[PDB]
Amino acid sequence: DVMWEYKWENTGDAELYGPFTSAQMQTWVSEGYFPDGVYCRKLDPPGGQFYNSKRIDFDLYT
Repeated sequence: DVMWEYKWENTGDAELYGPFTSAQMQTWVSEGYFPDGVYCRKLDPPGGQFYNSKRIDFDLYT
């Protein structure tokens, strides 16, 4: 149950969302909701060093 998140912008104030299953992330990303990519990140464990959805691997978690 790898949970993730996505931030439209790359600021320290930008609103953060995407607290859905890694699967739900692939949908939005694959669907086209993020044509320019988003600041994808994992909820737990929380850390840092964001990564563009277009630079993350959605075939090594679920």
